[PDB]
Amino acid sequence: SDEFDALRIKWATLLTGGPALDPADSDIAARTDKLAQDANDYWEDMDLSSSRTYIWYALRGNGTSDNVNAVYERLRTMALAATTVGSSLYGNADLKEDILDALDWLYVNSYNSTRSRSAYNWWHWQLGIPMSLNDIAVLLYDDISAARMATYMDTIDYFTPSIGLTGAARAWQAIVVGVRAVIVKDAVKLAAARNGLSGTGIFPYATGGDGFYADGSFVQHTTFAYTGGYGSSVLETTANLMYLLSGSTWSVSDPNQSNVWQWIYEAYRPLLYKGAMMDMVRGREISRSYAQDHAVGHGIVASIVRLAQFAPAPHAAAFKQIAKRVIQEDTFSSFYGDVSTDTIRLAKAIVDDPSIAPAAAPNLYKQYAAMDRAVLQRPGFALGLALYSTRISSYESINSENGRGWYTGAGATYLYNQDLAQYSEDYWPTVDAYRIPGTTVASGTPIASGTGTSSWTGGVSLAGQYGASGMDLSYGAYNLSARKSWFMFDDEIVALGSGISSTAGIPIETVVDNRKLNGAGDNAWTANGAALSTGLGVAQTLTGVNWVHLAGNTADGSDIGYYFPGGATLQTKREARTGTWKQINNRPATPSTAVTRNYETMWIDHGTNPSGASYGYVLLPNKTSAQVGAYAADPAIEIVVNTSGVQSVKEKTLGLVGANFWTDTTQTADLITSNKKASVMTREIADERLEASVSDPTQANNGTIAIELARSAEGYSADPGITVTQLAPTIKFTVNVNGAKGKSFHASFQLG
Ligand SMILES: [Ca+2]
Repeated sequence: SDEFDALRIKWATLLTGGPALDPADSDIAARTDKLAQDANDYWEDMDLSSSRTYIWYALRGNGTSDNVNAVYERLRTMALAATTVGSSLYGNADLKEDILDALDWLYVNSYNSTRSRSAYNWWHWQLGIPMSLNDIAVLLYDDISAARMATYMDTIDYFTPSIGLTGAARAWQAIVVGVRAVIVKDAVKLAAARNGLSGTGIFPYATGGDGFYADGSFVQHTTFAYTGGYGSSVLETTANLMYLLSGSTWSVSDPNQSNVWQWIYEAYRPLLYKGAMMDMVRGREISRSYAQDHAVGHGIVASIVRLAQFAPAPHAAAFKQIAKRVIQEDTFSSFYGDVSTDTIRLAKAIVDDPSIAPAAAPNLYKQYAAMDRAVLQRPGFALGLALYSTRISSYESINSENGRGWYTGAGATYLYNQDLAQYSEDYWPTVDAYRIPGTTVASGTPIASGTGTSSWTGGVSLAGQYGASGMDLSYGAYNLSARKSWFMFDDEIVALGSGISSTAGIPIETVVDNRKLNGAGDNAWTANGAALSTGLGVAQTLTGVNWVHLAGNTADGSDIGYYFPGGATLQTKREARTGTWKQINNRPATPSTAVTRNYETMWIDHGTNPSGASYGYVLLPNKTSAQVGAYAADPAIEIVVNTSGVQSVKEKTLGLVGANFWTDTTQTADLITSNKKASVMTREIADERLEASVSDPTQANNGTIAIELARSAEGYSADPGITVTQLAPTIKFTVNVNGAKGKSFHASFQLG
C-alpha cells in the first residue's frame, strides 16, 4: 500500500461512516435504511437494456446538465447504499455492476471530453458531476477496472484540470482536483489541491469581493450576503479537504488556515438559532426546498463536527461543545436525520460524551458591516436584520431561482423564537413576498436585483451587547425614500421610520410583521386588551392601537408583542396562502406540489404619494398578553427623535441612548451631537461613567466624525482612532473613520 490508498480509504470512510459504523445505533440504522430505500427505488427504475437511450426516463437528455448531474447523484446514492455497513445493499455485486455500467453508458453518451467545458450549466460539468463521480470511484474503487477508471478520471481532468476560481467555486475545484488526485495517485495535483485553499475567497480574509471578512461577514458574487449559502459550501468543502489531507504528506500548512476557526465563532455561530441557519445570509438558496434553514444549519454543524476531528486545541474542543448544543437545541428536525452516516457516528460520540458540555448560547449584538447584516441574540430569541446599499445587492436571482426575493434584504426583520419551524415548512413558497416583515414598500410592487444608490447602510455596536442599525431607503424601480432605523436593546427592538416620501402614485406601506400561523390559523391575538377574531380569511383594520399581542405556535416561547408609541392604525389580515416551490424556483427538478400555510399579516398604510410620513413600533419577543399591556402602560424605551435628519431612541431602564444621524450637518439627539453621518449609542451609569460607540455606516467618510456629549467628564480611555479634545464642561472627541469599513469605535468616560 501507499499513502494514496491510505487517503483513499480515509475519504471512503468519510462517505460511508466506515466499517465500525455501529448498525445498532438507532439514528445510524435509521439513516442507512433511508439510504438503502432511495437506492433500491432508483435501481428498480433503471433501464438496464444494453440498447438503452438513458439511465432513467425521468432524467433523460445527455445534454441537460441539470439531468446529468441528477443522474450522477443517484448513482452516487446507490454506491453509498452498496458500501455502507448496515445497508440492505451492502456488497451487492449486481448493484455495483449496474452502477459501473451506467457510468460507462454516460461516458459514451454524455459525460466525456467531446463536450464543451462551458456549456450550460458549466457548474454541473466542471464541479457537480465530478464531485459525484469521484465519490463513486472511491467507493467502488476495488471493483473498478483500469480501463473504466481511465474514462472516469480522464473526463474529470478534462473538465477541471486545475484550481483557478474563487470562493466556493475555487474550493469545489480543489476538492474535485484533490479526490481525483488521490484516486489516480497524482502527488502534483494533490499538492495543487492543498494549495488551492490558500486562494482568494477561502483562507485569506477579503477586504472586498468574495470571501470571509475579518468582521465575520461572508460575500459571494461580489455584492451578496452569502454566509449561509455559498459560505456553507466553502465551509463544508474546506473542512472535508483539510480533514482528508490532515496528517499526510500534503497536510495544509498555510498559517491562514486558523482563519477557519474564526468563521465558526464569528461568521456562523452568531447566525445560528437552535439549528436554523438564518435565511438573510442564504441568498437565492432560500428558494430551495431541500435547503430550508434547519436543513442548512444541520449541514453547518456537520462541518463543525468534521473540523473537530483534526483542528488543534482549544478549537476542536470548542467545536464539539458548539455542535453538541446545537444538536440538543433543534427539536424541529433531528440533526442526525439529514447528515452523513459518518457525521452521525462522530456526532453521537460527541453528544454521548459526558465530559463535553454544551457551549453557552450566543448572547450579543453584532454588526456584519461588510454584508449589510446585523444580528441580536438573546435568551429566548434572535433578531436578524437584512439591508442593502451601494455595496450590497437587494437580492440575488439567477437560473430562475428566488424570483420573489425582492424585499428579503430591504430593511427586513427576521425574528427567531421557539417556533423553530417559522421559516421552514414551506414558508418561502407561500408567504406574501410583497410583505416581508419590517420593510417599507410600494404596495404589491417589486424592485430590481441590484445595489442601491445610498451608502448609509449599517450601524453601531455597543461592546457587542446592544446596537442600532439604519438604512437610507431609495428604491430604483419606483420612487420611494425613507430613513429606517432599528435599535436593539435587551428585551425589545424599536423600529423607526421617518421622511417616508414618494411620487410613485402607489399606496405605500410598512410591514410590522408577517408570521406563519399554526395549522388551524387560530392563534389567539389581542389589541389594547381586547381579544381579536381568530378566523382565517378575515381582513380587519385596527384603529387607535397601542399594542398588539400574537400567541405563538408553541405553548410558550414564541408569542410576539408589538408596542406603538403614540398609537397607530394597522391594516391586517389572517389568511391561508397557497403556493409551490416551482413558483420561486422554476427548475425542472423543483417539486410543483401545492402547499398551504396560514399567515397573520400586519402593516401601516402611509397612503399614496406620502410626504415626510413616519412610523414607530417596538417588537416585544416572548412576552404574554399581560406583559405587553404592562410594557405599554410604562414602556422602557422613549423615542428621542424621528426626523429625516436624526432618529433616536432611549432605553430608560438601561441608560442607553441610540441615534442615527442621516446627514452631514451638526445635529443633536438628547445628549448626543454629531456633525456627520453616523450611528451612535451611549450608555450612562448615573454619576459614574458614560460609554459611547460610534461608526461611519457609509464607510465613505475619509476624515472624522466629531461627537459631543452633554456630560462633564473627569477622565477616559478610548479605542485607537478616537481623539478626545475636551472633557469639561462637555465631552468632545473626533473619530478617525477613514477606511474603518463600518466598524464601531468605543470610548468610556469617567463622569464627575
Ligand atoms: Ca427593555
